[PDB]
Amino acid sequence: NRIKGIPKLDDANDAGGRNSTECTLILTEGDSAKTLAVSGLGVVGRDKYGVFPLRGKILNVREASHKQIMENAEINNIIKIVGLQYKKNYEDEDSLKTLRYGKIMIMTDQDQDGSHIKGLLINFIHHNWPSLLRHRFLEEFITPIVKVSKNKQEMAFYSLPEFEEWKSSTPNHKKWKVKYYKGLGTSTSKEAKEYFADMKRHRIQFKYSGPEDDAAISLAFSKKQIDDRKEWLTNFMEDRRQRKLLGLPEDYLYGQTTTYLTYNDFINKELILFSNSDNERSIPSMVDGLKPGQRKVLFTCFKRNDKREVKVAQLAGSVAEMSSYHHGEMSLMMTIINLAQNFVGSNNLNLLQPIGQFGTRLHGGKDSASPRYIFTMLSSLARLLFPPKDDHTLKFLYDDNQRVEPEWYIPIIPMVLINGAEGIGTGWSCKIPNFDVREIVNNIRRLMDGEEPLPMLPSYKNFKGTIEELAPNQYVISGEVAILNSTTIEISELPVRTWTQTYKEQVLEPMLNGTEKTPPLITDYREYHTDTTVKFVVKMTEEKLAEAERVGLHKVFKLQTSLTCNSMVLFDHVGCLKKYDTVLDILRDFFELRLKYYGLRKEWLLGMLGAESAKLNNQARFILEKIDGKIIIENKPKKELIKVLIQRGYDSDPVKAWKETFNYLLDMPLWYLTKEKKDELCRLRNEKEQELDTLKRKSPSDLWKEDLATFIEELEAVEAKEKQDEQ
Amino acid sequence: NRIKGIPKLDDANDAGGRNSTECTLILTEGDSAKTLAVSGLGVVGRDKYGVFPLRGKILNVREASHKQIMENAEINNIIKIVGLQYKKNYEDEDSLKTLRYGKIMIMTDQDQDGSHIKGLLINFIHHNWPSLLRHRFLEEFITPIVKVSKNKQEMAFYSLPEFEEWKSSTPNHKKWKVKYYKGLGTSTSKEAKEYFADMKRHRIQFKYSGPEDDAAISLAFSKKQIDDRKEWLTNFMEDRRQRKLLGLPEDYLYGQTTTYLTYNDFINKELILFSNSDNERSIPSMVDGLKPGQRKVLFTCFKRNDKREVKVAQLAGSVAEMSSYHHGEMSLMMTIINLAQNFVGSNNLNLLQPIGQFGTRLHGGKDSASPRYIFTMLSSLARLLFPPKDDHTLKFLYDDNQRVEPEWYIPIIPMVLINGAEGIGTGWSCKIPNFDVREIVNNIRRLMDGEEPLPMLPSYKNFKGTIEELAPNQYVISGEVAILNSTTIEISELPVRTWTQTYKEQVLEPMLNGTEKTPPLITDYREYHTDTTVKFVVKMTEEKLAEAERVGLHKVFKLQTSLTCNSMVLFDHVGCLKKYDTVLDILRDFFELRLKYYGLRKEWLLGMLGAESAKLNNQARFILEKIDGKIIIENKPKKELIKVLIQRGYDSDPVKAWKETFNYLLDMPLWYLTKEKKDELCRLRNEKEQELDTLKRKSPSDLWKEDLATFIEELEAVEAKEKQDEQ
DNA sequence: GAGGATGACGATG
DNA sequence: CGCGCATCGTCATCCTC
DNA sequence: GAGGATGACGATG
DNA sequence: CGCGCATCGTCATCCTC
Ligand SMILES: [Mg+2]
Ligand SMILES: [Mg+2]
Ligand SMILES: [Mg+2]
Ligand SMILES: [Mg+2]
Repeated sequence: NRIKGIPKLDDANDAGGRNSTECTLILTEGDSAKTLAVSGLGVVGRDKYGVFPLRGKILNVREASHKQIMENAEINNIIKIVGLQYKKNYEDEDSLKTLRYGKIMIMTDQDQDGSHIKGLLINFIHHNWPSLLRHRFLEEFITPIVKVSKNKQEMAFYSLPEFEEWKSSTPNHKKWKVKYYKGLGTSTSKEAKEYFADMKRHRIQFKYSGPEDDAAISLAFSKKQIDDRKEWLTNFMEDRRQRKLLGLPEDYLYGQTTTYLTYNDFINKELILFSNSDNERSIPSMVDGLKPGQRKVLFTCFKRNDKREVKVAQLAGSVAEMSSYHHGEMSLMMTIINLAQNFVGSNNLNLLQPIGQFGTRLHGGKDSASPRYIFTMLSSLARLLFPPKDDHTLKFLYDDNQRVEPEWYIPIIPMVLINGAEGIGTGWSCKIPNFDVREIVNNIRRLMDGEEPLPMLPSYKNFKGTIEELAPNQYVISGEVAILNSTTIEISELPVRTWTQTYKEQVLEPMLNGTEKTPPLITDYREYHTDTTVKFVVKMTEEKLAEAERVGLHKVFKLQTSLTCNSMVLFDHVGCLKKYDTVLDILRDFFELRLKYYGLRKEWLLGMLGAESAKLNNQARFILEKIDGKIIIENKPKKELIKVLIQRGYDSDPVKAWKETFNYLLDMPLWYLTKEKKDELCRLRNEKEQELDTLKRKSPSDLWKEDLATFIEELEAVEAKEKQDEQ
Repeated sequence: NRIKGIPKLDDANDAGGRNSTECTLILTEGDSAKTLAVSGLGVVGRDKYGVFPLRGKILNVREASHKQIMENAEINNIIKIVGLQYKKNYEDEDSLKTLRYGKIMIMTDQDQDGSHIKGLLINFIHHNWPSLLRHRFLEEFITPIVKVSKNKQEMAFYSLPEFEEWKSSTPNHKKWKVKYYKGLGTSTSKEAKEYFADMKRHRIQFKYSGPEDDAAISLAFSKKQIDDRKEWLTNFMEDRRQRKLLGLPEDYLYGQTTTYLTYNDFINKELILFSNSDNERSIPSMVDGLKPGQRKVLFTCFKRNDKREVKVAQLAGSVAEMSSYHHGEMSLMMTIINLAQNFVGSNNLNLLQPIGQFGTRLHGGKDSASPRYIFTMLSSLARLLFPPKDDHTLKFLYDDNQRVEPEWYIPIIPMVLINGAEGIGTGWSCKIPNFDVREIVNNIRRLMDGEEPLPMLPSYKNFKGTIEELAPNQYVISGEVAILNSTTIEISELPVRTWTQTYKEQVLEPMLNGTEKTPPLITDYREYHTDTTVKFVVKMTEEKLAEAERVGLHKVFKLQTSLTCNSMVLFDHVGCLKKYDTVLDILRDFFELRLKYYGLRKEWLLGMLGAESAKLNNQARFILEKIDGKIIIENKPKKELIKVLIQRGYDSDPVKAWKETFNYLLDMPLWYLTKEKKDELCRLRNEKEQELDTLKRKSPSDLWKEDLATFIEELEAVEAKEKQDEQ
């Protein structure tokens, strides 16, 4: 038996015929993986091993429409390759002997998405044929995530925690050469043959040992066990949190050569990791409202003062480098474009400037130009909102061995609620609308003043239509429509997230030329739009128009978008995921944290100015001794210098200690060691002490006011400029 | 009349009905362009202007199969939008009044490809309806290529030569801010509205003024007038060459606001530019065998010593930056992967190392992994082949204001013939096979020695089959096939450029399951390949096998690839395009140029060592005067120093002049100004003079020998290592 | 058989 | 994750007459 | 009417 | 130059019963 449908199958010469139950199918993610397996099969052979590449994220068959399952080419391909039959139940040897292959070995990069791909496969097979899992039908081939070699002494690590542990355990680091393998494409064909040489260390057969697996699998992919996953993940986050505090290491898989892994083990030990990571990359943080990647871009932009405009692609490059971002430059540029966008319904306050074409309301930012043709920059408001001073309090992460972005940035206003937040993870989702900046300021000012905050209603920059609140967390958005004549009507605005094109297609054209079931509603329509505004003109029949009116134009022309924010799930500064029942809830938490961090900033300010005036004190003494002739140790032997210093009592350069030593002293008279200079210097030290005095006068809740004032003045400027430009 | 097929058409509200002959269609390259036009149409209106985006390189309808013309969705879309009918001839007002639009305005980036897109359109309309061109049916909207602004004083330039001329003409440069617009996506919507404001400066209607245009157009796109283009372009290259020598400027279009342009003007002034550029980017240079982009990557790699491996994507980044490469990072990475490839039939000598998966013989380098997962580096042989010393003689280009790669690199062996060369341009093509490196060396050694070169036969690294020469420039390549049994046969090797997959599909599977017309030839086949080698095993009928043998296995199993190199068109060091009738021809030209450049290198060596020993001479005098007490001007007033120096006669630091001043003198005694140091120094100067003496002993044709010897030793090493690794 | 359609090859849209 | 369209010149086939 | 299919939204393969 | 597949959780419709 030979398959002749799909050319991408390098079937096992023996598979299909006799002994087929002893042939395995390597399923690989991507084509290159397939090729790597092939490079590997030069060792084990081509009779008992076939190779086939998976496209990407396999379908979730557990809860998918029969149509979707059928239309799905890949699943069909797999069935065709293995000789599976949905209807047939494989509980018997005859059923087994039917299959063209004996086992299926899945190989994916030692990356969490990989765990996800494995999962989806297991879910597939499980949903479609419970019995097979028991039979030891599925196998996993694993390749090291990291390699450390030194002097022809190679050490391979298949877990990041395992490697971290090796580093924690063993000294003399910085001696070994370390290289990361973030994708099967990274390891050479040699390395591949080598892998396949040590087969036992890379082969992990999946063992069904009890019913827990059936539950565990369903826990992972059943579309009715969301809450189960919410708990399942909250547990994870919690155990993790507790492990962190205690300073305990976390347990890792694949530590040594382990023969088999239970489906339950896989799910709860490996798959859950992915899920949490998905969450971490999908759902933003209440503090900055930014997802890691966005935060990496922003951090990057901050890292370079970069006053001149920069080519997006280039910036993306530098970001990939500086921000130690590992998920490619495409997503990154996309992220940058997202950050820079400022069309109606997108961002109320864009941090990055769109110097060129970054997509319009026509196509929902999709119509944007090539990253290599467009330029960006930080907007003036950007650093105002993220004070240059605050980042002394931010905890910066050193993952990948390199200093990168913090865990969150501390904005003077809650950014989450001004640019909203949209995310899809595992067991969780996020939807937060935009809110007017002024109102935010006001409520922060109001709350700071010592008064309860005013209720806030979703606001979208440059949006003309109206937003009503039918209920708590339930709103309805309506675009503007005017009745010109009994023969003509005018659509001035559309609801948010309604794109001119999408509308033209989905709503108008169908009304223009009615479908088999219903007749046309309109006779013709003209459109005089722009990139920034919309304007349809629809001609109808006086009757049909009358009926439309009687029913409601906003309802007829689907100019009313309703949305309920019952999902507002965000990350706590501690890193835990909380779901916010109100906007004000968030606003409160933010206010609190921000205030505190103003406190800390103050402390930091006290630190600097103190180290300064103190350095000026130790500087001050030397001049007095020399001027006052109470100490003449100039040019005296260097040891005598130190000795006298330690005995004189005065401390060493304060600033170095503060950041965490005789340089200030070392500095020679240099034709400036006059008393009068002391007269100049005294002003400098006294000025430090005084600045501090004014600083002490300022309360944490008071500097905030300044920050806000500055922001607003700039803001007003910006808006003016923009409005004029529009004109 | 309204179009309801394609949603991407933003038809002109008036177009289709009455006055339609006054509505124009903006055809834009890319979607973003469309969007930009839209941003622009907020000024001119939506009644008389429709917008539709072109996919890319429009079809050449002049010589295309009816099937291709029909199947072609875009052309059909255009016809559907405008209301054209192939059969109908539009010579009459009634024919005109039929069309949904009056005029068609094409807008593309002020880039040569743009000129190409315009061309293809004109060709389309011309081929399909000669009459229309006369009617002033087609219009072009043009946007500045570069903008220079300073103090709210904007100046826009629509030609690169025009800008260059502005720079040549007007002083105080480096005062103005300059920004390049390499794509319509670069200019904002504001800038768009502004463009459309000054309509007359951007609108250029195409004027048919005589029959020359009909010839000129056909000259551009007729698939039977290749030679005509060869001449047409040789003229260009020549006029250009003459203009260059004389130091005359070149004439540019769009200089000022010019109302209309003749099709002949367009073709011969604008389109030809593109064609030559296509040639320049398509066809390599005989000297290095590298195309610009490749040369930019290589130059980049050379620019950074870069001993540690670098992530392809990253390298690509740095290349885009340093090499001032403007055509994106995709093509660039692809280029890098190409350079680094080393599978059978690819590169005999890969300059870059494939640290990871860069594609195999399975899929012709196509199966390669993601640029972000793979790493590269310069191979050890790489700089040996491009001596670090030679690049002092190379002319480096400063285009885009930044120092970039040279025009060619000077290899110790002709690289063109070792890695071959493949290109497709306009009016020209290029095909050069690979040749064995040793043989190259030998023939260079042989030619250098003073003897005529041995004939050379195409050689492909690690290729096992055989290459025969049926005639001059005509070869046939045969893979290895052995007859195991009367029931089994073995395919050991395939011809070059025959990929395991492509073969499996195109040749074997059809033989396995015969088509409606013919029956199967084989009963079954097994495959035990690797990434580096191929091995099929085919089972047949004794009869069918016998017949196959009687006919010839190599012929039956299409294991014989024939190829004729009658096209070997390359760029001369002067930059002109020459077609080489033999390989040896090339080899000769190369040898000559290389030798000469060894000469020059020698001269450069004389320059350096001379400036050195001379600097040591002027250094030497000072010590003698001080030691000899014939000059005691130490610490003497600085002017007296200079005065005495100029009067003493001895020259200033030679090295600075050589590159194209009292620093060597300035350097203080510093506790080393002893005579004995003079004793040490004298050895240093004498050593310079002696090194030179040995250098003079060496002839240009003699150092080459050294270079070659070094290369070979490394080469042998490399090959050994590789072979062992393979083992 | 001859003659016209075809397709890979590579840097581009 | 995957896929396809196009130009432009050779050159070797494959297919229809 | 209700109930199950559907699809956008966004960072990923 | 263009296009599409998939996961994962809400949430508002659209469609079939
Ligand atoms: Mg991966
Ligand atoms: Mg372009
Ligand atoms: Mg062709
Ligand atoms: Mg769904």
